[PDB]
Amino acid sequence: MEKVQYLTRSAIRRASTIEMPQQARQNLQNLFINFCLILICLLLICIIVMLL
Amino acid sequence: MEKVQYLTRSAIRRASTIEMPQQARQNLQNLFINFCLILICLLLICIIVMLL
Amino acid sequence: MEKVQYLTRSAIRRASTIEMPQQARQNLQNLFINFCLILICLLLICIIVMLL
Amino acid sequence: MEKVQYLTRSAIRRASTIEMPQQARQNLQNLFINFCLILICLLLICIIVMLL
Amino acid sequence: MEKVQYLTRSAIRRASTIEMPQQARQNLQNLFINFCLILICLLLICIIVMLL
Repeated sequence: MEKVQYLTRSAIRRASTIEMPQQARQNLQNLFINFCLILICLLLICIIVMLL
Repeated sequence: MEKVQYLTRSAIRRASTIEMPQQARQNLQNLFINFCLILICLLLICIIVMLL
Repeated sequence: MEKVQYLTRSAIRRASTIEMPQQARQNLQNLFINFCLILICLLLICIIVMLL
Repeated sequence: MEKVQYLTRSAIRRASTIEMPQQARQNLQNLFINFCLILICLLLICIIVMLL
Repeated sequence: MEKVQYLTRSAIRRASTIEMPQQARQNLQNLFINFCLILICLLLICIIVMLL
């Protein structure tokens, strides 16, 4: 129980996410669009591999 | 009638959309471009499934 | 002639385009990239239909 | 020689590129990303023509 | 050893990366998104070449 509580606290303690302050929504856009494009890039590679 | 009016008010009351103030059009861009990229990603998956 | 002049003025009067001031080039980017994506999204659908 | 020098000066004089000041890297992003998207759109049309 | 240390220092000395200050995360987005799109464009060309 206390171990779980500490584990949860430890997990949160371990967890950390940081982005630009002024350019926050810019960073969020980098985080979103690149992730999508990167997924597509990787997908196209699979399309290319299959096609090959 | 009054029920409909209240329902409309309740619907509006329930409705809520929020984005970054300074980075508003950035957030709108995140909202627009990611949605379109995400659609392409999903549509590439359809192509991939159909290819497979 | 005067009718054409008024028509031109009327057309200009009817014409109106507005975007965010501070986030102008952001809005222009939304206007440009989404249009390109959205076109491709629609063009992927054409490929999907043709694939189907 | 002097003609070439003047021609170089004239070429530079003719040459002119302008983008938003505050939204410079935004404009550069519009310039880069849209160009690449536009290329993909055109290249999808080539795929579509070839699909048909 | 000292040569390696100097080489490391020289490598760092040679190494240099610069982007817009205010439009930093914008520049990082240009750096990320264009790189992905450019890769996709190049990968579409591969698809086009194969298809042809």
